[PDB]
Amino acid sequence: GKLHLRFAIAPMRPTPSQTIKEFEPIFKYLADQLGATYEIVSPESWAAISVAMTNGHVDVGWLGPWGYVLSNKKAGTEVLATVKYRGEPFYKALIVGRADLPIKKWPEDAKGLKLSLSDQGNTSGWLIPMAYFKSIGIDPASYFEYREGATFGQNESQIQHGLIDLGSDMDRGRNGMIEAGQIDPSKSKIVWESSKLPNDAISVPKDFDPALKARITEILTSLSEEKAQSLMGSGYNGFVKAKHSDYKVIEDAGRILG
Ligand SMILES: [Mg+2]
Repeated sequence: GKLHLRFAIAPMRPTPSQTIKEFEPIFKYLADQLGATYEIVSPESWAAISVAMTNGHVDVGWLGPWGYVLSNKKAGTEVLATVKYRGEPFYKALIVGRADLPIKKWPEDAKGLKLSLSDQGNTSGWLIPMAYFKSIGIDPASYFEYREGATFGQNESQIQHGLIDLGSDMDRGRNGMIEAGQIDPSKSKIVWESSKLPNDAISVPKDFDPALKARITEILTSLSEEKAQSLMGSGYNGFVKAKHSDYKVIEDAGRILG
C-alpha cells in the first residue's frame, strides 16, 4: 500500500535537465506531503506533454494552456490550479527580432524575412502568434521564409547568432534566460507582445481519485509566495484554484483557427 505518482512538466527552461533541476523540488514537496513515491519527466515539446497526459501516462502534469485545452477535448483531462508568475496567474506571448531589424512598419515591411514559430501544442509559441497574423489577413507560411517546431531556447539562440530574423517566445521564459546569462538582451528586441493570457495548468486525468484531487489542490494553493519560490525557477511563486472556464480565451483562439 505505497502510493506512487507519475509527474510531468512542460519546457519551462531551455533544456529538460535545467527544467527538472529547477522545478523538481515542487513535485518532491507534493509527493512528500502525501507520503508518495514518484517519477518525473520533462518532454522536449509542448505538444508532447499534452499527448502523454491524453494517452494515460501522467497522474499530475504541468501543461501549457493550449496543451490543457487539447487534452481536455480529447480525453477529459481536468485543470485543478493555475501557476503564478510574479504573483499573477497570467503571462504574455512575444515575437522577438534581431536588434538591428527595421521594424517601423511591422509586419507590413517584413515580407520574406526568416520567422521561426514553435510546436503546434505551444500556446504563446504557435497558437497566439498564428491567431495574430490571421486577424490581419497574413498567412505566415507563404508571407515569411517560414519554419515551425523550434523550442524557445532554439529561437532565442538563433536570433542572437543572426541565423533567423524573428522568433516566438513567452515573457516569463525570456526573463529567466536573461537572468541566467543565456541571452545578451542588447542583441535582440521585443517586436510584438500579446494581451494577457492565463498561465500554465496543473492537470489530472479524467476520473482521477476525487479525495486525492482535493488534497493536491489544497497542498499547492496553500503555499506562501516565499515557500513556493524556494521550490521553483525564478519568478514562479504560487498556485491559484482554477476551472475550465478560466481557459476560455485559449479555447476561443483554437476554434477560430480551426
Ligand atoms: Mg500548506
